[PDB]
Amino acid sequence: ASFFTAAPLSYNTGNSTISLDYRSPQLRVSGGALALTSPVFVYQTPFNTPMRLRNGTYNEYADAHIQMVRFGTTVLFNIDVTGETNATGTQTWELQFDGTLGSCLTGRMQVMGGTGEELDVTPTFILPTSDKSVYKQGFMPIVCSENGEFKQSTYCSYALTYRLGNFYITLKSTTSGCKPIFQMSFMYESQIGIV
Amino acid sequence: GASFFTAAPLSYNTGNSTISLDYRSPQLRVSGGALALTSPVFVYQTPFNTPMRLRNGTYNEYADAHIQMVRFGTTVLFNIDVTGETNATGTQTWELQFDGTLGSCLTGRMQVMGGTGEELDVTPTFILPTSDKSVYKQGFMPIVCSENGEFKQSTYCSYALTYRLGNFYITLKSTTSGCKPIFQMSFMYESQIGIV
Amino acid sequence: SFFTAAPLSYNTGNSTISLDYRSPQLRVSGGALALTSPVFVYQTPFNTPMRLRNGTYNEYADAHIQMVRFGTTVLFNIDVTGETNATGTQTWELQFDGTLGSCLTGRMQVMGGTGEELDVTPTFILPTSDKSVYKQGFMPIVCSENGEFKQSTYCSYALTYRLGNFYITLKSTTSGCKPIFQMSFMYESQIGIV
Ligand SMILES: [Hg+2]
Ligand SMILES: [Hg+2]
Ligand SMILES: [Hg+2]
Repeated sequence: ASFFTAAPLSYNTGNSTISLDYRSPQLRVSGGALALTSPVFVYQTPFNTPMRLRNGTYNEYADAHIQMVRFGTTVLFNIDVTGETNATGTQTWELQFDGTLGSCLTGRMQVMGGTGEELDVTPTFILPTSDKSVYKQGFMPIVCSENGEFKQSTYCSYALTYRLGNFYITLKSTTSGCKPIFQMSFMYESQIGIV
Repeated sequence: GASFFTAAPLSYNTGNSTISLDYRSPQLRVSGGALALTSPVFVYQTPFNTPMRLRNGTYNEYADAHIQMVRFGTTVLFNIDVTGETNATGTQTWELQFDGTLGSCLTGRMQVMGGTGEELDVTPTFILPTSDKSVYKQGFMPIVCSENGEFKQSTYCSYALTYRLGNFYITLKSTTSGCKPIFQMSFMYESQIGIV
Repeated sequence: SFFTAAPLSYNTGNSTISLDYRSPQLRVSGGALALTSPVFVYQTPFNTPMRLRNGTYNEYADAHIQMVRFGTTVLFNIDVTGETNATGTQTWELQFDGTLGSCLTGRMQVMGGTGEELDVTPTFILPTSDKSVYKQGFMPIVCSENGEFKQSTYCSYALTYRLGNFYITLKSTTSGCKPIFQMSFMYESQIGIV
């Protein structure tokens, strides 16, 4: 009565209630707190902290920077591999995630905000299908290189699967004489909604 | 003065007795008196496990397509995951048709999906380039035809955005030779239509 | 003698009205509401491509450029289109201020989803505030013309600092085709939007 509300705040004299007006397609209320409808979350390898990946059961290794960007219900997966050995024929890199929480078991990953800071969010938003019966494989063209010099044009396979209640992303690069040094990216869908 | 206080981001001004929300204008804004984002993310996509059936020109070759169209800022990221059963030979033409005023996919069912998983009641105009119909964005993208998780071909896929008869078209021209049309591809384009 | 509807809350202990928000998605920044992971796009303006020169040659190209910040990731996308038929490798170079991020090569703007220009210093496009280690790489591309296939080939990218300025240097290798291609890559920005 003896105060007013500037938009987006509103007062209703009928029920004596102060409210926040918001556009529902962009923002929403979640357990009584304001949230976004389509927030951006990134589960990534930390700054300057690549993950060490093993080629199958061999004692061949590579350093990987990984970003997993959630927008809407899409996950954009991006990996920047860099091995020191000149590999074999096909090589198999495997990321393993907890099937309930999404936490990377293979190596250290963090939910990072735009502030730079680590967010206290369980990374379930990277999991496809809450039901563990997922299909999705595919190929992507890549370029093996070294010291900023072109080596090969070739391809990289990807596959998403569940085994023993754990989510796997399995990449199959096919080099021949070159080292496994390449960036690749793909998109997939997460049925798990962000609450 | 007042018999109450305001924690940030709420503020009280004792001069005009008014409660406000303080917000950073580059990130948030007010739109018809309601709070909104400056650069919201919207996705117009094929529904979960509900691919769209596309036909290759007038031929009896078909393909199932999952499609995502992600709006950030004024950029649209278009992603398609095709999978055909016939082995095509030569170039094949897949064509998506959208309403030129509303953006609604006429070719098959698509929905605006939020990050919650829920369908949003939003007209998909945010996927339209150039308000009113003189667009000429085309390009090529390299792809990999495959089958049963086994490598077939490295090849290319053309894309073109056009208007015809007040309708927005996205036309993809994959050039396989012996392989089935099975590939993911993605490109970015601009939408002049602001989300205001 | 008033109530608060969620997400507004009243605490009778300290007589204080608050906004409840989920901290992973929203936050307070100098007392104002903001996003945790806002989307910012530093781009060439609508219908305003940037004119790029191939080294010291009198060969030019028009480039549309988007630099999309999500979290701490920058997605870089360029759509080049030249009129000359180059032969051999060609070098396109984008130059940005190393402290502010402002494109020195040509006009770029922070554009919101509304279409409007945002008054934001484009520091969010800068990788590593003190030079460091990463981001040279290659990406496969397709040279074309008039919507007709020319070449499958490759494009190099490199992020470097020289004289306190951030450079993005693309090295397309055509051999008779015009330089007409889209390419995109991702990199990390240590500079937090705070
Ligand atoms: Hg690979
Ligand atoms: Hg195609
Ligand atoms: Hg290039």
